[PDB]
Amino acid sequence: MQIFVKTLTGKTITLEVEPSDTIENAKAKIQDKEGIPPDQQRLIFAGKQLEDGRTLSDYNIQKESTLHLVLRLRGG
Repeated sequence: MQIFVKTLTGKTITLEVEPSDTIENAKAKIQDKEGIPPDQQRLIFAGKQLEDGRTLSDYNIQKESTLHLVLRLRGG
């Protein structure tokens, strides 16, 4: 399986995940691919602003799903 991640530049990235690993791995993967830190990277797939303790994985993300990559706080 695999998931798609869309950025603010349009370029879509392909991320591979499994129903056993946490979205944490996906975030780290994108960081090593784009060089963006986890602090300036936010994966959205249903909005949910400031959750009480829920995670993106709790949404049971499906395959071939479009993920929204948001950038919080820029350096340049």
